[PDB]
Amino acid sequence: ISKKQDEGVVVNKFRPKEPYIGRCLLNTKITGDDAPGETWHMVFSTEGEIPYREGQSIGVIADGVDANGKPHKLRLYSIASSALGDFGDSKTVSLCVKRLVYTNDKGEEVKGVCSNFLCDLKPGADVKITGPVGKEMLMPKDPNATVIMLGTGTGIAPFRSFLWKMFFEKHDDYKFNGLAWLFLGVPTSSSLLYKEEFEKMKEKAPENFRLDFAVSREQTNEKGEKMYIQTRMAQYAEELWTLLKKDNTFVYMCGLKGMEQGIDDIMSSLAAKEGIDWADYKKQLKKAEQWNVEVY
Ligand SMILES: Cc1cc2nc3c(=O)[nH]c(=O)nc-3n(C[C@H](O)[C@H](O)[C@@H](O)COP(=O)(O)OP(=O)(O)OC[C@H]3O[C@@H](n4cnc5c(N)ncnc54)[C@H](O)[C@@H]3O)c2cc1C
Repeated sequence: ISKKQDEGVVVNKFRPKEPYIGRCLLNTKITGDDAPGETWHMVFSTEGEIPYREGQSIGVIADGVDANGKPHKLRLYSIASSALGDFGDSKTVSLCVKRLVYTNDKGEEVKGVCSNFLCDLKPGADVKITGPVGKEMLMPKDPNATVIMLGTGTGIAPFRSFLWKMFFEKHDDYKFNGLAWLFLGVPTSSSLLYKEEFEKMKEKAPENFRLDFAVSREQTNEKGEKMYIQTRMAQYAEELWTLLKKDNTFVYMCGLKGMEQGIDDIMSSLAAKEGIDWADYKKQLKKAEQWNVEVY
């Protein structure tokens, strides 16, 4: 249950009326040109003014007006940097933004206003920021907890955040000796966000970090089925169910809305064999702070 690291957690220090105005320090495409879409990694200056914590989001207000002549509402984006930031100086915030450009199939092509606003940012530009937002995805207090992270696409953001503190940073007050298991689902290799970082974490802490990739369009299971996050989880169902019934096991899930049912499908088959209903069981896990979901 380790009731998350919520001690002194600040929520909405900046609101839409008077947001923080940060500056884009860097903006780089991190997907290969052949990927089904582009995701960019960006760093904003905060001057230390945004007291965020791992697992939180910040709101961004795009420039311009909507079709009604009214300023754009804020869209939330999960912070991909740890509290210390990519520069390790506590003065920046980083985002992992997927450019939304869709025609669905054919017809009128429309671009998501805020995501496109973000991905086109140039170093030196100002950006209206609000927050921090969120308490659901805060890390567990227990440094020996079993943390299972299930993410898709940009859902990797808060988990990169967790792992920097866990394996790239040194905190006297936080020395993680538990099990961190990351499951990331993407369509192509060119879409494996921060792969190089995660493999570097694997070298450093081989006994504490377990990394499993699921590339749907390049991997299949024995039966010839595409490797979606849940089909990868399925090859560890036995272990995941065992771990799932321990008091210091927390599962975090972040990414696209679709991913949830797929995971529910797998969990149900496992729960049924052991003679318990997954809906009831999941309810209890949520209540015990051990099943935390942030899907959009
Ligand atoms: C807690 C939280 C965390 C988030 N973290 C991230 C993150 O880390 N990275 C990230 O990139 N995004 C993240 N998001 C999503 C983000 O907030 C956005 O919704 C976003 O970037 C799209 O906002 P937008 O302003 O581009 O465009 P809008 O101008 O708001 O476009 C929105 C519309 O796109 C539509 N849409 C998309 N595809 C189609 C389609 N084929 N047909 C019809 N409608 C379609 C829906 O109508 C939707 O309402 C997060 C959201 C939440 C709630």
